[PDB]
Amino acid sequence: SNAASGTFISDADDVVSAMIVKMNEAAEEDRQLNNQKKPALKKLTLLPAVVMHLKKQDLKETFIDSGVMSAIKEWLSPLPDRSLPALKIREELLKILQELPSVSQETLKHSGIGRAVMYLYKHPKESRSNKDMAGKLINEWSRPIFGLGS
Repeated sequence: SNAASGTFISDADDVVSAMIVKMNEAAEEDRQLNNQKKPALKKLTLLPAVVMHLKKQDLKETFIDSGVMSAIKEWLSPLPDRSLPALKIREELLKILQELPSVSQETLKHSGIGRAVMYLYKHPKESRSNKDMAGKLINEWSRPIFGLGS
């Protein structure tokens, strides 16, 4: 056993990093499941499990640095079948993306999360309610303000 004698944050960081990893593994597993034409739902079984961890706004720093934005981006990414069973999962994930504090625009750009959101936002099969939060995200993740407006 140990006690605090300086920074005690360690166990929490390992868990956040492991969560990013598990999200990635579930995203890759869905690719393999699809390769065998079996139902791919690993992101779905892991959905309530990630939400419990993703809501740890206290650990915002580790989540952003470990690249949760990249793992969420792959969860939004569907199989080559173009069906989007990820819809049920995205209902929670979109919200979590708006709970982020001051993630740099560079992170959104590098992870490609903005592109993943835009893909679904412009997707013709998608519902208005889910698109609203997708549109909000594109707005709050730096409006491009080209000009000719108020």
